[PDB]
Amino acid sequence: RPIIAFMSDLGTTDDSVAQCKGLMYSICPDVTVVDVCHSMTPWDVEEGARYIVDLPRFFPEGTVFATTTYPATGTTTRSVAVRIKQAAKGGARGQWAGSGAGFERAEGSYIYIAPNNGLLTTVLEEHGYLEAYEVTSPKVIPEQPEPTFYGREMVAIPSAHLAAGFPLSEVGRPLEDHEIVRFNRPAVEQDGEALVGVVSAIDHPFGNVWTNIHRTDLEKAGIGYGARLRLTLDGVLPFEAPLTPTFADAGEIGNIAIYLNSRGYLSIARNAASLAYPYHLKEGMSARVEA
Amino acid sequence: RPIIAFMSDLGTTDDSVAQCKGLMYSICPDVTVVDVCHSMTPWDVEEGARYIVDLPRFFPEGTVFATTTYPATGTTTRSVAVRIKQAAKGGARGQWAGSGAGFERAEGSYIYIAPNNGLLTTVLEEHGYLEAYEVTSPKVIPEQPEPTFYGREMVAIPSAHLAAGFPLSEVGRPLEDHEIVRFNRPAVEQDGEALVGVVSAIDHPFGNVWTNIHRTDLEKAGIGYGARLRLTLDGVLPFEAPLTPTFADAGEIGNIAIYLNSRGYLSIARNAASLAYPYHLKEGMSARVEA
Amino acid sequence: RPIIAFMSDLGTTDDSVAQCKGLMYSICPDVTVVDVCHSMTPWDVEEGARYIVDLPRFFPEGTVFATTTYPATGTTTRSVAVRIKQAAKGGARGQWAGSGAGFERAEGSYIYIAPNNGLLTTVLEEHGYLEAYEVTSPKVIPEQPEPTFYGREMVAIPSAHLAAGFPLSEVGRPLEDHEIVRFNRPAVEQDGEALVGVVSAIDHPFGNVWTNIHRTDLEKAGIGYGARLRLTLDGVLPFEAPLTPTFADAGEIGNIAIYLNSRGYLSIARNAASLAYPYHLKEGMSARVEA
Amino acid sequence: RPIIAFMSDLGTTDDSVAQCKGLMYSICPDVTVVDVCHSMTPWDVEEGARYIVDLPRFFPEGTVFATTTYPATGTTTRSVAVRIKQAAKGGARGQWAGSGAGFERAEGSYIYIAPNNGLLTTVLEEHGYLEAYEVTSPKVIPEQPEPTFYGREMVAIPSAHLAAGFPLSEVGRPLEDHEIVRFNRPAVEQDGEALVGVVSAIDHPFGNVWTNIHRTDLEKAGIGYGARLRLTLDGVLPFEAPLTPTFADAGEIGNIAIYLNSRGYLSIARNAASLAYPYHLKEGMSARVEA
Amino acid sequence: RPIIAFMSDLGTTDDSVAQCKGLMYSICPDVTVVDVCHSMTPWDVEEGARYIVDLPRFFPEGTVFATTTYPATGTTTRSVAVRIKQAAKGGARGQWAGSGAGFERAEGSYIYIAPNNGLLTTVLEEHGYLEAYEVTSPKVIPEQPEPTFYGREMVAIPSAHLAAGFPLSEVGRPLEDHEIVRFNRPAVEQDGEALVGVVSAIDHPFGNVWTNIHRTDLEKAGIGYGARLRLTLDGVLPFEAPLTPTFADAGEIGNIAIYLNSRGYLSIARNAASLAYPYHLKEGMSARVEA
Amino acid sequence: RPIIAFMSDLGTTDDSVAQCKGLMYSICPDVTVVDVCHSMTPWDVEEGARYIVDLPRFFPEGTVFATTTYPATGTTTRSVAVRIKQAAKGGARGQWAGSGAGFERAEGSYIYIAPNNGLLTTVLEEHGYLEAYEVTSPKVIPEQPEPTFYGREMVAIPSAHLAAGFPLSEVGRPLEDHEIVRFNRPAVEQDGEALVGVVSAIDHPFGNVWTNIHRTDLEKAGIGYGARLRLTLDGVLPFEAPLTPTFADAGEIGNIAIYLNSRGYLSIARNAASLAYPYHLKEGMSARVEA
Ligand SMILES: Nc1ncnc2c1ncn2[C@@H]1O[C@H](CSCC[C@H](N)C(=O)O)[C@@H](O)[C@H]1O
Ligand SMILES: Nc1ncnc2c1ncn2[C@@H]1O[C@H](CSCC[C@H](N)C(=O)O)[C@@H](O)[C@H]1O
Ligand SMILES: Nc1ncnc2c1ncn2[C@@H]1O[C@H](CSCC[C@H](N)C(=O)O)[C@@H](O)[C@H]1O
Ligand SMILES: Nc1ncnc2c1ncn2[C@@H]1O[C@H](CSCC[C@H](N)C(=O)O)[C@@H](O)[C@H]1O
Ligand SMILES: Nc1ncnc2c1ncn2[C@@H]1O[C@H](CSCC[C@H](N)C(=O)O)[C@@H](O)[C@H]1O
Ligand SMILES: Nc1ncnc2c1ncn2[C@@H]1O[C@H](CSCC[C@H](N)C(=O)O)[C@@H](O)[C@H]1O
Ligand SMILES: [Cl-]
Ligand SMILES: [Cl-]
Ligand SMILES: [Cl-]
Ligand SMILES: [Cl-]
Ligand SMILES: [Cl-]
Ligand SMILES: [Cl-]
Repeated sequence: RPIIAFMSDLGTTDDSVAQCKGLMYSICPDVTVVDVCHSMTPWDVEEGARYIVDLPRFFPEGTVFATTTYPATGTTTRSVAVRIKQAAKGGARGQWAGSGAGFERAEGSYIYIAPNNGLLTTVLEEHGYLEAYEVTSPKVIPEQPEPTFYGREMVAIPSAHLAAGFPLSEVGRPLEDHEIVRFNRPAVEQDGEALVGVVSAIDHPFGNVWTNIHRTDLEKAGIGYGARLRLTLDGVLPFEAPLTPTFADAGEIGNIAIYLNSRGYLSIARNAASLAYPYHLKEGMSARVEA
Repeated sequence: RPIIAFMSDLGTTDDSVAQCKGLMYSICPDVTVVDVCHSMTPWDVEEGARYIVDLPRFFPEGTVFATTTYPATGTTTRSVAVRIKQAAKGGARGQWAGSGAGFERAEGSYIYIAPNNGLLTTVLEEHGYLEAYEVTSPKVIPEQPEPTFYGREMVAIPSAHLAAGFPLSEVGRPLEDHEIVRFNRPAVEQDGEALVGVVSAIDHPFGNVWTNIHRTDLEKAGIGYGARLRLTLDGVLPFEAPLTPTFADAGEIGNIAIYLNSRGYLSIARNAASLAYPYHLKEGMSARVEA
Repeated sequence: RPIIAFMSDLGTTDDSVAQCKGLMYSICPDVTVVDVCHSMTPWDVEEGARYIVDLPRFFPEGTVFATTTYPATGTTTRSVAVRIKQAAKGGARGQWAGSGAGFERAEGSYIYIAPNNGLLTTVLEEHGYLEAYEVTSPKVIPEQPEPTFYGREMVAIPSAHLAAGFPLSEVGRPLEDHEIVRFNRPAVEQDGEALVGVVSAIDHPFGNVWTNIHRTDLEKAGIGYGARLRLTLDGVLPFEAPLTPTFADAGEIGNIAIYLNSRGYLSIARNAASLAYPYHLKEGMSARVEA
Repeated sequence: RPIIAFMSDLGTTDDSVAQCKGLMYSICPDVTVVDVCHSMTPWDVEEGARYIVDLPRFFPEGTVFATTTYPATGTTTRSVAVRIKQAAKGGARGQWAGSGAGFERAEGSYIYIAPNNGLLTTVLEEHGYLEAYEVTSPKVIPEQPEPTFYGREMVAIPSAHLAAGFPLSEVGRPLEDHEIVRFNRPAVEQDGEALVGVVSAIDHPFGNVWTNIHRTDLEKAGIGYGARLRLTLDGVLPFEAPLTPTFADAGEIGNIAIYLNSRGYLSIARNAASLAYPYHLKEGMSARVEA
Repeated sequence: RPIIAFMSDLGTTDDSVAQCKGLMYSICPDVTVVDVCHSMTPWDVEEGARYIVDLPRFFPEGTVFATTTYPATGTTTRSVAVRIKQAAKGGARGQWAGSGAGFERAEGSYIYIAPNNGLLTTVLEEHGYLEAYEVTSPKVIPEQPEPTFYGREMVAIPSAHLAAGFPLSEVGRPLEDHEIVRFNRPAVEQDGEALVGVVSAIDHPFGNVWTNIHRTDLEKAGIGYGARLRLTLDGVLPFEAPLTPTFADAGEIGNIAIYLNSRGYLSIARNAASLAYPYHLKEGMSARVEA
Repeated sequence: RPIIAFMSDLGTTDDSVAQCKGLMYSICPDVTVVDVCHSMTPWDVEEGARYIVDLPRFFPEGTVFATTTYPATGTTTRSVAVRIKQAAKGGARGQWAGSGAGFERAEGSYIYIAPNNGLLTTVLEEHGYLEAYEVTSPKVIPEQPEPTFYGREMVAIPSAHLAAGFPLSEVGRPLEDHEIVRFNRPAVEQDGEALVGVVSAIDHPFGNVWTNIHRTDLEKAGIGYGARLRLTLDGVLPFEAPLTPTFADAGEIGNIAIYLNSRGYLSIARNAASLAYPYHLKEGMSARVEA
């Protein structure tokens, strides 16, 4: 019945993740552990945030997201555990996921547990929350935690207790909003009639280029499907294509497609060929779009 | 009880596969999702085929194979769902898998669902099929599918409905045989008394070299275990060894072994050393064998 | 209820692991298969040992560890199956895992099954064993095993029978202690007042450097937290820092931390930066430590 | 007084070039040997052509160009020695080289000696010739030439005899025009109003991109300095800039400059930054230019 | 008789340097052109400066140094031509070069010609100068210079006229000191009793590490040969060795040597092994030394 | 008239070689300095030897070879200066170099000067010598030599004095034969009727493979041009071809050629393609040949 969806910076080249899973099954025998991914750049909370923010609408209600990169491991820091508000629609269009008209998710139906280091910034921003607690109770964490392995001690373990029905409000004291650490998200800037952002990610394993320019930013400027766009990357690359729903709309294999990715963001690719890999395009390069 | 075995080109560097799994558990609460792999070269249907064709005899009857690389995502194309006929023996010798005499599998016991883009070419060729349907019903796919994520929309989602016991014949109309896209498989050619093929794969993580020269191709030349072979790769690097059951039969560590791999194909390796990696041997290089 | 924790050298780039899993579910329908890792350097039994030795205390009692690199596959060799004695405490300090005071594990609670090639060397050394058997019974292995895939035939399959409650003592004859293959572990030497060992692993994905110098080796040399250490790597590159519990104790980002890792061994890192990657530090480099 | 300007595919990692030089000084004691370069891709006659075609106007009259890549070494092939007609103006503008108004060179003032394999194709095309001879006389080549080192035997040695005043007409028989091997040069095509060519070279060590679109091809298309151009590379990567004389005209460091190189061809660069290296741009990529 | 020593950023993979040499021989037939090197990082004036500052004492009086990296090519900028004052002693000890007691060089005996872009900063600092002129006369430069090739037009050509005895004072107007562009050289800082500098260069092809901490800096602190030093690179590498004259003084092959290089600067190496290459040490890393 | 041929481990990435040249022109104004190469692996005397042993027959009588890799720089070691006996024929066939019947060189006509560290081992072995002296006289070396630059101090400088006619016997005391350091050359072994040696070099820039199996080794096995050979590299990659004079005799581009290189040694290549580079073949790999 209960699900823990687990996202960490632990990698998959040793037994580290398996140690966390052993403890999850120990504490909540009937649990199903779903790997989110374990491949994020260590300590890059903005990147980790990207792998967890879009999750809730896909999962059954009552799912617990155990999400961690813990560079402050072994310090007096304690994890935060939050019940989110809106499961939140998503995608290029903003919809429920699933067959038919999709699976509508109730509010207050998902818990995230993470270091209190900004990792949940965009989860809180995009979903809101109903309650948040500091994770301190020796009922849900070790009395003597391993200094270097707080993702296990302070996330995996308590997540399993939560999955098992340990009451959220009993993990430790309520946290005020200002006590929840946030990172600052770079805003999309208007520059004349151009929108100015960045490449937010290279979409592996395809080598598509994702930007932080959202559907809603495009709406502000009236850019809908069909608009001929100039999208300039790294300052010197004035790509030109219409905004289309998908890759194949570019026609011939190799042709430039400018589209909305499954996360709702303006993106650029080649049709059934890699854009980013041959030219070594990178996250953090500038991205400007104009009609 | 139900199992979905999931093979995609999504990778494991973000939450993409986790989103599919979330929907799979949502639709079919009792399901077990088994990762086949998510590492294939995007949009290489021939390679994808290799990862799925050998699967049925290993899995419990009733298993659904959700298999996808979807470069035509967001177009009017629709997936194909097929009930295969013969589970099919396999391996170096052609046998059932498992302990004792192996686990014999009843016919008609497995469903594959895939883009209709040739991905199932070798599944159909080696297993046959009993029935095939176009996947169109809004009961099993989204009414408004995400343009760029058809592996989720048109494979993961309906696969979970099938695992959940949604009648196969209700997914959409029956497809005639000519409506199922196939790729052309390069044939092994006889060239005097040499068999001429190709390196089909580098067997990672070992760096063994796999060819498309099947056991049946060797029997047809009368080549059995013990035959001294000259196996020439890339037209220029030749090798000489007896055909042996396994690596250790080569003797000293590092010695050349020519063998039949666990999928029934002529292969070449060094004994407990890598052959491919030091010499940068690659898929697609010619492979010629002669007694 | 039953759990198989699976560690192999099979990788995750083809369907090899999924084939084993299919058979595991076939044999033991209610089993949960947990991936330990599949990324070990092929045939490196010392490295594989490291990924399995610390597992038992994390898992529910009754867990079966299926652990394999099988370079002698297809030969007359047979696997060994052992019931270990002590679950064994671990970590920087030596404790039970889990919330509160941790979860104590009963003796005799875990089975390992592996090639008899030394892979279990440190498992047996650190946990002891109560019983050990050669795996030969056609009830738990194939009568005609695939020559190249003994990890599946002789580890995965029988592990699933064991998980299903097949009596351990029925897998084949008892093995005497001398019949269980061991590798020799390089000892830490005292050299004057310095301890001399090796880099045992680069801790991915962080680039931390792990040595084979154990807490107890430090204890014997009169070294505890707070001791200023000089640690020399590769007989060239020197570092100096106090022994501290964790990374952040080093102060500024990028500063050297010398610490005890979660496995109980002397290690060195940069605080929230990679030590090993910029300097290309490697497994097998010498490591010398002095107060 | 006498000069040999030496261009080979011999490299500079062994004594090969020094062996040729030793013989040059032996034969013509007062000679000055000038290295052109020795780094060309072996056997690439088109690339070797580029390193020699622009030389004559820079050198004193009477200079001998010894130019060689000799993949047909050790065969019945013999070198060609030609006296060119026009020294030929060059550069972005088409002028004589040197201080003041430049140094005009008399017609018939330079000899090239090379394998008869097409290496001199553009030399003959851009300079014309007055006379051409097969190099066969044992007075200027070895009676027993080294099979693998014809660049030394059939170019370096005879070039030194020529520099020493050995009569050109005495090296062997006159060659007719059809007996002089030519490669085919890919033409620049007009495609609507766009010029379509290729990247002819990456200009090391800067990473500037050179095309085969000549000043005169631009002239015919109505394009002069100041014209805003769109230049597309590899059919994917677009750049836009005015045609300017030099790099600094682009303004800020890193800005795109589109210009005429010192050989007279349309080129593109970043101002005091590398264009080609970060994007891995390559020789042979398509290059399309439009006003 | 006359010598031009030529240092540029032109590389040795095309005919660019040979074009400059052709013109040098054209203008000054009896000249000897000596390659300094052509491998510097383009536009890195600090690096170019390093390859030219130590030259004068090695060369016959009357030598002309033609030294160029010209990113401002094709602009209104003009080269500077300077007669230096002190030829200047050098080396670990500060001496004349040559056999016996060395070759004492007269003052005012060397000319450098370069872009006026800071390239001569350390030449002027270490040698002083007696006169400096802007290079503008059409007698020594082209009336219509190639826009992209000012190293040839504005350095190679005029250098050859100077070698031929064209009067220095006739190249153009005298320049005031403030009109000669300088870069700022990073000072060695005292930090307690440590000297703090940088790695100024990796010494290829050996991989020795050179710092900007000079013999004279070492004298200020009393550090002479025999002093046990701690030299910390990149902030975290506290190397320890005595200051010794040479590599072999470190004893065993591979041992750390801290020494004075042939340019007079504090350096660190391994004895007959590479220090920098295995650990990827780099120019610009911090370098701290203390007794 | 005088020539110095200069082979060092100094590289061409800084002004090091230029400093030596400056001193050479200072000491011997009329000299011509010919670069042999400066690219050898530092401190690899065996490799250095390869670049110098074949030189004499190519150069005018009276030529001085200044040859250095000086890992013992700054120690009490002193260079050796030798007058060699036989200039020595060479090549695939063993002949004089040059046009016509070649240039016969008188005995005693060449001097080498080198560190006394084995660098001249093969020079002495293949040419013999008439006289050898330790280089100690302050007339030909510095009274206070630079500790780290002995190739300049103890080779370049005295070589220029010798070129200038300083009497060889006046450089210091005569050395007895046992005082001249030699390295041990690995012998070609006979192994049944196979000849067993080593890959001595990858022939750059082509990627041909050179062995230490000499023509004389082949004659001793009766192997002449036309013999079908099996040549096995690295113990595992074998090749089959007739021994032919040159590359083109292999026929089609890419075909394997086995030949005698221009230095008289058994070699293997592809015809106008690289053999070594795609397969990463390396110096030091075993090389076995059999008829
Ligand atoms: N160098 C470093 N500096 C700061 N935090 C680090 C670190 N290396 C790892 N961490 C943190 O420590 C945790 C993993 S250490 C635990 C896993 C490890 N493979 C083991 O077996 O012990 C993660 O939360 C990670 O972000
Ligand atoms: N450039 C491209 N051209 C054609 N198909 C592409 C493509 N890039 C991805 N795809 C297809 O689109 C699907 C993945 S898009 C979904 C995964 C992505 N990481 C995300 O989060 O949105 C796969 O079926 C893939 O084969
Ligand atoms: N070159 C080699 N020498 C010795 N053993 C090898 C080997 N390559 C693989 N093996 C062993 O054979 C087993 C894996 S072969 C089975 C997996 C393979 N990808 C397949 O589908 O056939 C492993 O136990 C491995 O260690
Ligand atoms: N693999 C190959 N196929 C065809 N020609 C080749 C070749 N390798 C080298 N050559 C040709 O042979 C000549 C050089 S071989 C002479 C130089 C060599 N380093 C030596 O010392 O022997 C060149 O003209 C080159 O183009
Ligand atoms: N991208 C760039 N931006 C600014 N200056 C550049 C540049 N590329 C080269 N240069 C400058 O231009 C000069 C070389 S261009 C001349 C050589 C070139 N290989 C040719 O044949 O035309 C040098 O002075 C160099 O520093
Ligand atoms: N780490 C090291 N150990 C032993 N010898 C070394 C060495 N590094 C350089 N050498 C030797 O020292 C000489 C070069 S030092 C002189 C060149 C240097 N680029 C400079 O400008 O000072 C060569 O003889 C070389 O072989
Ligand atoms: Cl963690
Ligand atoms: Cl998909
Ligand atoms: Cl296996
Ligand atoms: Cl040649
Ligand atoms: Cl220039
Ligand atoms: Cl030297």
